[PDB]
Amino acid sequence: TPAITLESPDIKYPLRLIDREIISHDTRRFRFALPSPQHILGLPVGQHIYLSARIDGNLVVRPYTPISSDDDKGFVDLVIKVYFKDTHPKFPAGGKMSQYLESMQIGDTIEFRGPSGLLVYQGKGKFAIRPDKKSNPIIRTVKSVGMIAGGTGITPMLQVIRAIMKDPDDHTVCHLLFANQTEKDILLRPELEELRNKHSARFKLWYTLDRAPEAWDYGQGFVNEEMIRDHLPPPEEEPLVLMCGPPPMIQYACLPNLDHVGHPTERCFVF
Ligand SMILES: Cc1cc2nc3c(=O)[nH]c(=O)nc-3n(C[C@H](O)[C@H](O)[C@H](O)COP(=O)(O)OP(=O)(O)OC[C@H]3O[C@@H](n4cnc5c(N)ncnc54)[C@H](O)[C@@H]3O)c2cc1C
Repeated sequence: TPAITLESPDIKYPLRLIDREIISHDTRRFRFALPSPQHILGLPVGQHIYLSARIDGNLVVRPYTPISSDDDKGFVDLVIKVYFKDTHPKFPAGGKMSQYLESMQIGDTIEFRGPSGLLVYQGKGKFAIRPDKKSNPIIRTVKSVGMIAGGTGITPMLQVIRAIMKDPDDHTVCHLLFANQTEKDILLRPELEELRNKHSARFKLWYTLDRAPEAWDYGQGFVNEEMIRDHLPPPEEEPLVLMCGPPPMIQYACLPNLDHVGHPTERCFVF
């Protein structure tokens, strides 16, 4: 009988930072305390939360999908990539929210709001997808799910992958195509490969890198038509195709190539 954190979609909940673990040069795991050790977040699979803060005199809000689930009591874990200032020539200021998180000290609060998102996984292949906030969800059961992720776009995918895999009577097959800049930028790799080794019948996994290392058994370059053809389920299976990554990745690498392969837009969803 766990108390729920996100009781109302219109309340901001200030949660305290209680751990900070360095994952890579620019990525971290941040753990926040829920209101009590017995609370759960209350975040339906397929949905995300928003973080909000006053940054440079304006309210800034950004979506994040936790790596924790409603099974976890008393905490929420976020994996965050920091866009550092004075690093990119065309973006000297860096990223607003990610750097706010980066500067947070133990005990500092940040406000959570949700749940949010047009898609909810209802289990055993069933997805409930609203065309917009104001409309009812369309219910469609699928045998397989294609997933294309770039960078932190992995988190909405992992959330769904984990939900499917932990249900032994969920026979949905997930095919993930995961793109990153360099090998060191592949987030949650041990977790993904642990799941693939355990659930290989239901989980297919493929990587591509903008720049690959000398020893590399996967893809290199940008996501393209052949990669989607070979590493996502065929259009005949009528899969749902999920996408999360930088908007230009969706626009140039994903949409046109899904069109080539023959996945119709009505069976595609961008987180
Ligand atoms: C459903 C969903 C789930 C998400 N889950 C996560 C998650 O789990 N973890 C996570 O970290 N993010 C996640 N994101 C992305 C997140 O919402 C933000 O887009 C991200 O944190 C960057 O926001 P920001 O305010 O820090 O940067 P912004 O202020 O929005 O600016 C960052 C943008 O400016 C440019 N830029 C600025 N600085 C740099 C730099 N140093 N190097 C290169 N480019 C730069 C880039 O184009 C970048 O896209 C998710 C997004 C969605 C839609």
